[PDB]
Amino acid sequence: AECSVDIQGNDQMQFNTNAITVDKSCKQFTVNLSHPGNLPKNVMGHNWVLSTAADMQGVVTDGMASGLDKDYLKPDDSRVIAHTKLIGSGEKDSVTFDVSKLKEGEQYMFFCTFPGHSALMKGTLTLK
Amino acid sequence: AECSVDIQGNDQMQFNTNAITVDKSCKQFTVNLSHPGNLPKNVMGHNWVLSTAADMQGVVTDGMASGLDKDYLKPDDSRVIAHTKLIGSGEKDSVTFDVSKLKEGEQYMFFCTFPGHSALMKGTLTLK
Amino acid sequence: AECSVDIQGNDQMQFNTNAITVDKSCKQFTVNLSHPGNLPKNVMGHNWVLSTAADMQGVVTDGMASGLDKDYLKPDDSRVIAHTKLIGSGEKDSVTFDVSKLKEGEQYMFFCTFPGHSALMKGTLTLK
Amino acid sequence: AECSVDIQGNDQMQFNTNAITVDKSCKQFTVNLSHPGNLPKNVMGHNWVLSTAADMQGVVTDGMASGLDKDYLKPDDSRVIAHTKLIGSGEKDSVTFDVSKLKEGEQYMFFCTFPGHSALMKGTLTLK
Ligand SMILES: [Cu+2]
Ligand SMILES: [Cu+2]
Ligand SMILES: [Cu+2]
Ligand SMILES: [Cu+2]
Repeated sequence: AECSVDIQGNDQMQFNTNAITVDKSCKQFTVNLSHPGNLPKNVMGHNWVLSTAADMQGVVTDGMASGLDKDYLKPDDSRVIAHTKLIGSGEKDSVTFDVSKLKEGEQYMFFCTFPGHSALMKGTLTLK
Repeated sequence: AECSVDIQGNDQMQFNTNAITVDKSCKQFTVNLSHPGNLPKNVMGHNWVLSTAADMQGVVTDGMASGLDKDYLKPDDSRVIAHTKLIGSGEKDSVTFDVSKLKEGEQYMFFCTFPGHSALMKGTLTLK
Repeated sequence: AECSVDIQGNDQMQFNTNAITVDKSCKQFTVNLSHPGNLPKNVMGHNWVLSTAADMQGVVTDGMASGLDKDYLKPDDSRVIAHTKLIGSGEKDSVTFDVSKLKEGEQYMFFCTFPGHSALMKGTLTLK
Repeated sequence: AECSVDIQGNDQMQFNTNAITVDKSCKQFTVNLSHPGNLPKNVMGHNWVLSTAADMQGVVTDGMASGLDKDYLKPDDSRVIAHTKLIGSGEKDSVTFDVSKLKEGEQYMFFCTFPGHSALMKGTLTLK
């Protein structure tokens, strides 16, 4: 903890948390994502992507259209504040982003953009 | 035919389609919604609401807040392009709207605003 | 219609129906499955598999263990009343089964066995 | 904590955990469910129900058909190992059950039976 959180995406298309809080004193924040399941990336890949709650749907829709090879994210999507790579069973990836990119009193969402996963794999992030 | 679509929302909280293409030649377009289930409106009510993808989240959140009596939609919400009433088991409702309200290049989303249903009851609509 | 149904599974990991009624006057019933999406079989393949509600979990878990080469279905699983092949984008398949293999008073479920899909891709089949 | 777990069901149809482990040395185990949301029971009611993974579908289908007044659970359902009542905003309920009712090498699932919630509100319970 302290300017970091560890999150897991499993073979049941679930993240193990629905809410992340970022302490306003952190200059940067790190998310460390792992996949504890046994299914591969092409079947059950997960990423953790952060955007405003208003932008989540356009990011998910354009992410599906970019496809597989682009980790289901539009290249240089300006609405994505930070994201990991798409990972499979046994893998891990971290992303560190500057907390100054987040406003107090704005709602943010984290989600996975693998096709169909965002319906269940999503949660809120808020500054504290 | 052609400028209309029949959509069902059932007791599994799912629509029977997640993509609607509106033909550029239609002067108007009709959505015919029915609820083939057995559950009452106060527990599994569904409506079909249209907005841009960017506005979806605000419409769902203010909708949730307006309550069952307002069909979970903010009264006179300017972000709502077109909508049906909230219907329960065995009911039907239709909405016809002007296609000039849509423009090519914009991403639209249709969804249900009953609390929690948009997680699964959502789809894209595009003018082609 | 009546002694056959057309079903589709899409890129949003959803079937277009979650309840099928088989008329007792049908001696045989045909299910025609299509995949109207763009994702390939190994990422978003779908099949239509029928069993009793009590055997669905067993069929899904062992199906998952059999892998893609087995269309995610255990070879000669006796709990499966009928099934299609696993199809990907733009493919289709059909299966016909005898209605006397069904009895009134028993709960049946149709579902997809591609890993993770059964949570949303499932529905009831009832003999009426 | 020791032989007990605290779990929350929110307005986004999410449990705050998706995996419960019960230690074999516990003579009994307690689940304390709360609803930190603002939506009422008819809209977003949640309960915690435990059965084998095999029986979950039967419990969910029959639960749906029992009605709001029956807390969407079939009265005296033999397949339910333990359950809470259906609670709404600001409510709380607990269930303590005998760990002798669980056997090793059997898969258990906990889920909510409010219509449409089990697709998202479900997790595994394991005896170690
Ligand atoms: Cu994912
Ligand atoms: Cu709805
Ligand atoms: Cu599938
Ligand atoms: Cu619930």
